[PDB]
Amino acid sequence: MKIALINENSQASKNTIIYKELKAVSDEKGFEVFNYGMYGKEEESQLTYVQNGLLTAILLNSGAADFVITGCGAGIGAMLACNSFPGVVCGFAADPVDAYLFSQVNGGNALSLPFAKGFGWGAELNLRYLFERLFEDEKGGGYPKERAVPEQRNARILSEIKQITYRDLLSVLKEIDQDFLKETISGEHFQEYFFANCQNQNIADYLKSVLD
Amino acid sequence: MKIALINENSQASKNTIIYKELKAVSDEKGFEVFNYGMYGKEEESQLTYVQNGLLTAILLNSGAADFVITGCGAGIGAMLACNSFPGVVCGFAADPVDAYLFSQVNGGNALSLPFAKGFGWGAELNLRYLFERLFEDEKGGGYPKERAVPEQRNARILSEIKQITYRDLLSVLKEIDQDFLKETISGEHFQEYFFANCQNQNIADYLKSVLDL
Amino acid sequence: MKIALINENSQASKNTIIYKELKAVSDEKGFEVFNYGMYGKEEESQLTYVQNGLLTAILLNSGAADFVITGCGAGIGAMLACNSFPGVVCGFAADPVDAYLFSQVNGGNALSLPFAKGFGWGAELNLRYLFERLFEDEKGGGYPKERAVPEQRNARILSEIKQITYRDLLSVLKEIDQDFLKETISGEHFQEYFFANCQNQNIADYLKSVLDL
Amino acid sequence: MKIALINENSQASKNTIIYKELKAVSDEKGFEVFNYGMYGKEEESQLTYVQNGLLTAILLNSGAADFVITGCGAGIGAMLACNSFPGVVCGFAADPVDAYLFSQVNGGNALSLPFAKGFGWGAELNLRYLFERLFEDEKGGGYPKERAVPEQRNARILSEIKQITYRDLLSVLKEIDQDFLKETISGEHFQEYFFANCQNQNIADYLKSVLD
Repeated sequence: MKIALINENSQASKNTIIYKELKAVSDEKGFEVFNYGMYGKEEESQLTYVQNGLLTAILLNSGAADFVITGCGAGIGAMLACNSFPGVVCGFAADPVDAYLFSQVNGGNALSLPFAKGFGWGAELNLRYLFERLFEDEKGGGYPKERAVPEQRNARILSEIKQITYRDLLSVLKEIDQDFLKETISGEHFQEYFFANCQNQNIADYLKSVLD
Repeated sequence: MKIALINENSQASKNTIIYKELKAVSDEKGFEVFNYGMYGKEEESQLTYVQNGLLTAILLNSGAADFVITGCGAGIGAMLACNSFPGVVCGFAADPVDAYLFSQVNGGNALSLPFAKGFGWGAELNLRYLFERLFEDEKGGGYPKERAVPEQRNARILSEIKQITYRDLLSVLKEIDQDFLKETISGEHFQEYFFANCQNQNIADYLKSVLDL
Repeated sequence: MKIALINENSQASKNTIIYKELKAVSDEKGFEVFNYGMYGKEEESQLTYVQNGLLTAILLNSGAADFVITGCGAGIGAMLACNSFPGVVCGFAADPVDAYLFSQVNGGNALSLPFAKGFGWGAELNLRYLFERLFEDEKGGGYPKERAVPEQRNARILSEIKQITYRDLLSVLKEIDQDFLKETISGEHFQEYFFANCQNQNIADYLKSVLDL
Repeated sequence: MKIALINENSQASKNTIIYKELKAVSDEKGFEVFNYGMYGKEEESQLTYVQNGLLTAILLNSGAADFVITGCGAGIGAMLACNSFPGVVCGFAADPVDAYLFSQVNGGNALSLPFAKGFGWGAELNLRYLFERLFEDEKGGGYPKERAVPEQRNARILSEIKQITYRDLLSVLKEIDQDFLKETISGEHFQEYFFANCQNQNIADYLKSVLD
């Protein structure tokens, strides 16, 4: 499993804290983790929570990541942005139970977290704990076993609906503001991490044209 | 201001509890509440959290409701479904601060709530409290107050993105499974509440054909 | 009704934030607030969460305060210390429902709050909200309303038990370390607020001797 | 380590749920667990949250248990009762971070939990998680390492204060309402669990006189 972390500008100062706990859990489970930033450095490439959504969509649809951790001050903004794109099912979580339930009931491929609201003393413990529960069992197993069938059926039906409600992703990439897109993919490690792990040749080709 | 309440099957038994608090807050504020069910009534028309999303999209895009309260066991399913349609900005709230921040930071038109996870003693008080905070101040004012401009800008940019990413709702209604759509709008009070409050004649006309006049 | 606010050293920087919200709620309700610090003032007299407990006991038993708001990083330390003295019933609250339930189920005279754990964006809103719910209804009314009698009975039985389990406060004040006690009452405004509001002359007389008149 | 579970009447119906998760964590860690009830059975011996406090005090002061898990609807009542007796330091916890912080910052010997407020779907997951974090590290280690010294010093000072503020426990047992005391120790398994694990001969002797 490949996991990506994405931070926007308001919470960039917490990227090191967040990645430390995410990497700890990933290392133990033998997953691969990629820190796409923001990193909390002066003069670095900037992302808004809206751009977090676009980047999340790019990473997941290309196969460069299997799961994306992101968020913002209260976590709702990033959630809304992520869920504005095809091929993204982005939850919200505040505690470890939330994370386990997201994994088993929804089985999505992204999670948006609050990095300011409720984020104080011991917040990094909460991060470690929720990451552990998020990846405790294989996703989409249902909770409890008695409600597993309707939960999984509903998740499938949702996926089918999303095939109808969203426009083609590459079409979206071509039609959105190109300066907005260029900035979203201007991170110091984007090219290194993305093109090495991208499985979607069509997305790769277009982003290459945007970059050179 | 017209508020719609929508429950799916697993939490239908809590519809009366939720409605009581939503109605209390709305009456104090002079808002209208339309309870679209489910009602926790034996043999009633059924909704899944996915159908909650579709119904939410129909009510908001048509103008039949200005705000939608919905949810499910943990609240995430309904959030995911609501946000899969154009014209819907659906948050999540576990406490009253969450609801206030949603109103100020995001300024959306729907909120999905957990009706089972964390729902015990005083959960009805939490509902009342969060409904109060949700409608305490004019939406979109920003928090922290100093982050108002970038928050307002980002919410606008989000809308710009959504204009590109979603297909037109009317096309969606024609492309989705029609039995699924018909069930979604088969509630006992749907026709009464919807057609009296709908502001979009194109959506109204299409749904009439789905229901066979 | 007189409310005292007490902060220890680790959360002293948040005293102004907490006071702002407590004062706002108290002003609306017509309550008096006495900020006993710590204030987040360089070189000020220091309190640990243990001393918060002792000060809370002094203020409540003397009648100088009717209710005490205190806390620490996670709120548990101060709770443990407050509840180690007679005449103190100190709850804990993380959200506004917690505060309402404390008022109705326990009907205590102190509340310890987490000022660091979970304390981020909107935490000052949570404070305001919980203070409002804490003083919303007459204390001890019970929740659920049907559990009022056994809750009221159990609270009374708890008091009966405490009459047996604790030593007299005046004896405690004489037996504890006197430097520790003196520091606890060395705040810049302690003498002003305490002696003007104290209703127990025996406690007043003893503390005067500790402070050397 | 010996862990005891105590439930009062309002939450007795959840004893099986609570004990299942507590036993799971105890079994994994090789601790010993004792279910003192209430068990949620018809016509069983009854406990109020106040009696939970007295029983907690008896178990901890006698050495029959090293740690006590208890609670009530909102958890505050049981906390107040437990902290009304010498030799008991009873925390409160709502989430797993709370439990870890209680262990490291306070290092007490009892924890009171809410079994009704916030106790819904997935509540048993929260119980398992918080029990795991409660016993993750040896108690009183401090959090973070930078605040460990003042935290541990303050916990010691609190213990010293408690030596002064509380009356002698055996004196308390003799002076409280004896019907109240008798009921508190009338549970079906009390004699079996208590006298086998009691290290305080003076408490054992007096309770024997109360029972026969």
